[PDB]
Amino acid sequence: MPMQMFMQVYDEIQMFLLEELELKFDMDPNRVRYLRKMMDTTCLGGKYNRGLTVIDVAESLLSDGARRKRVLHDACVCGWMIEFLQAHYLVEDDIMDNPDVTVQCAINDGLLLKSWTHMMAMHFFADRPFLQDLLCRFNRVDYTTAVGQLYDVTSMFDSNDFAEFTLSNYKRIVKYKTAYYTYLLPLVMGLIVSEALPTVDMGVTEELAMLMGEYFQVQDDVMDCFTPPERLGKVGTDIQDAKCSWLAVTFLAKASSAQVAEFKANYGSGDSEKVATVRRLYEEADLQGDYVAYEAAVAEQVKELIEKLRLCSPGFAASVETLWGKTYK
Amino acid sequence: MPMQMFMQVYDEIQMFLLEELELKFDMDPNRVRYLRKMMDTTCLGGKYNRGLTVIDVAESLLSDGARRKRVLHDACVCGWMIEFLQAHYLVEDDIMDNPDVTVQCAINDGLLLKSWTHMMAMHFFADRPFLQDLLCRFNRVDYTTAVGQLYDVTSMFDSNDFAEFTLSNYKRIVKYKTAYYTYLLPLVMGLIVSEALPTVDMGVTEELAMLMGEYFQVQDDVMDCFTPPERLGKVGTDIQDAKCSWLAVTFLAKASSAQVAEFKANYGSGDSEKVATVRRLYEEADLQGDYVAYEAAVAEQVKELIEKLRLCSPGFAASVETLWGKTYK
Ligand SMILES: O=C(O)Cc1csc2ccc(Cl)cc12
Ligand SMILES: O=C(O)Cc1csc2ccc(Cl)cc12
Repeated sequence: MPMQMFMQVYDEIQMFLLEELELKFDMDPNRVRYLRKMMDTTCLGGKYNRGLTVIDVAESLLSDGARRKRVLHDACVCGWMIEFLQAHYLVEDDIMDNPDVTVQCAINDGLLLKSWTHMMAMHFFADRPFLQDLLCRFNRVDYTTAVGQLYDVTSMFDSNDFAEFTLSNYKRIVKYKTAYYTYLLPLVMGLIVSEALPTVDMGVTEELAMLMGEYFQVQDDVMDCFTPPERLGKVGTDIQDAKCSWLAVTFLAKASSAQVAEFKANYGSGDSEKVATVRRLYEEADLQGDYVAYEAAVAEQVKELIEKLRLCSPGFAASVETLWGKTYK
Repeated sequence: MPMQMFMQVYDEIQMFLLEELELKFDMDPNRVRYLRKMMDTTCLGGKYNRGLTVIDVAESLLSDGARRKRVLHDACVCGWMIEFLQAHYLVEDDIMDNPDVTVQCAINDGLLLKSWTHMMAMHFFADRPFLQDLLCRFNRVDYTTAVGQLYDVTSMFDSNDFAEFTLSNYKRIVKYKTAYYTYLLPLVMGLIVSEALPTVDMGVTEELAMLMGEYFQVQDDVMDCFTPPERLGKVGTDIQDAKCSWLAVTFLAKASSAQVAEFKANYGSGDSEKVATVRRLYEEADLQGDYVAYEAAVAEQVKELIEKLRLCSPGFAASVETLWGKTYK
């Protein structure tokens, strides 16, 4: 039922958006069909982890028949707002590595996907008292993500270098770039639609979102480097891109002067042998052993904070538990 | 006083945004100074026609000393919201024609400039009852502009060609791509802050914005083709880019079969002689003569609609008159 409901609401949102363009924005059929296809290509095909989390939080916060169906429908629209926001970031990422009409159309896609999050909210929640708070929290999270993208993209530089290759800075990147929109926003949106936002300790929730985000990114960084492309589903480029990865920051705290010198001379290069030298350094430093322990300690902290949350918000803690299970898998 | 006030409020908005990043978003000084410079580079140096229009509308809608200073301050924040929105579109346009950290930073700039319009509104208008309506009208205008950009960029194609080279389609492009954010939005924002939105006939106002936008774009299209780069302040590329320009649509309605064939074989090419052949065709078709008459007829329509607006909204009509004078110049 969650996925079937989420897909039914997608059809409803899509039809509203496309009919609105046709009827109110003077759009010709050819462009309407082009936007239908673009929306499908960018918004469908994923696991819908962010979107489905909104639904799971709302269902749990049942602790009137008209109120239930409304809360679940609202959870679905909120879920598609995040899925469209994710679709917008991925398009922006695709421009970041690609009279060129394809580049013009990609920038346009980026702008429409973001505008669509506002359009679907302004319509489906038009009479809801939470509309203003929802829009403000969503916009603030969107800004946070762009800020996180700045921290990430400039980690190996000085915007106006391994100085920012620290665990505390790695955590700042993860929090802003990933954790706020991937873990915190779905949880918060599920709380907003349920009208149960002040009934939860936001501090413990924020802390949980940051911890789950960190667990996910450390695993993502390790997989980027060691999981082969056929198993990973993409080509891992963190070494070549000189990313501030969990592997790089952990390696620098335990490598010798000569090993650090060897790491510095081989990091951030496309050359196959330099990338392999970095992989060799990570392996020889027993980073895979340190990976297991780091993740286990984060897992212990997550498991503990859910209990503190369950003391005042029991239903919410079970939805945070399922969100965690999706990450820990 | 308007420009001095507008610049004073810029310093105030900038300081709030940058202090917020430092204090609430964990930003390091190096990145704060980098964003201060980027904000200055992208947001300052223009004529501030959109921003100053908001101020001019609010001053006029004076037909309590605490209310005046608030309305004028609000007009300034709204003006900077549009100037930042304009800055965001220009950055997006710069990406449209340019491990590349400059492209990553340009995309990031685009995203921050837009997010800043929301951040400054959410702060300065936090307790205002118009905040929700202002955000919704601004977001709807932003979407309209992205839609207009789609109509523009794909005018010479079929997104899934001279069929869309018509006066009615030219007007659809101008309305969505330019008129809504350049002429309608500054007028509407000046009305919102003054709490005088329902006291005006929106139909006549929308019609005026569309007409002024059209007058401006026809002149812009003619200047792009005939005004030399040292006088224009840029290199005119409409012919090379095969734009749906006022010159192209007017030429196609009056050219002979052989001349249309000659236009079709030479339009949309970078080759210097093909561009010159297009310029020769426009000249020989007496498009400069038709330009004068087209603009004069639009001017007559503008002058007439301001009178209808003055019947119910006198102060507003004088601000629409000054906005027109800035375009007619
Ligand atoms: O869905 C994604 O894009 C990434 C992802 C992989 S496991 C997991 C668990 C929870 C959330 Cl919110 C996201 C993810
Ligand atoms: O300011 C710009 O970017 C373009 C422009 C030139 S004359 C004029 C008059 C009114 C408005 Cl709103 C804009 C313009």
